[PDB]
Amino acid sequence: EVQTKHFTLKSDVLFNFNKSTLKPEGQQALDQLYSQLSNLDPKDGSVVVLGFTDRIGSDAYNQGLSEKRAQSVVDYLISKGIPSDKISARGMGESNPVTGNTCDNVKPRAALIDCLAPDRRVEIEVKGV
Repeated sequence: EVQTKHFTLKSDVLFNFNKSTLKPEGQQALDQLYSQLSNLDPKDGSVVVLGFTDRIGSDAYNQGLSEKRAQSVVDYLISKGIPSDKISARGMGESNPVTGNTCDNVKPRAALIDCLAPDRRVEIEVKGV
């Protein structure tokens, strides 16, 4: 609109394996960004929280975790003062990976997790501000 902003957070800092409760350090990271994350036109400002994992979803073994995580972030952000009707969560899963083809030839489980780190992420889009 007048200004759209973008934020990216590491899932490995925000969440324990297979879980969607925000870790302390992840709470902190959301605090550190809430100032700028919440300056939106109270009329037509909007916030979208997008959960991602990597192409083997190493992040989790149960399903729905990327939606859950996105919603956990939403919930926290609402408990900081973003109104509900202004913010929504989406679970993108393996979609739109950042790493591209970079890790296709990485076979060992550990190294492949290291390599796919960039894909294990929560993105936040802010329209308005």
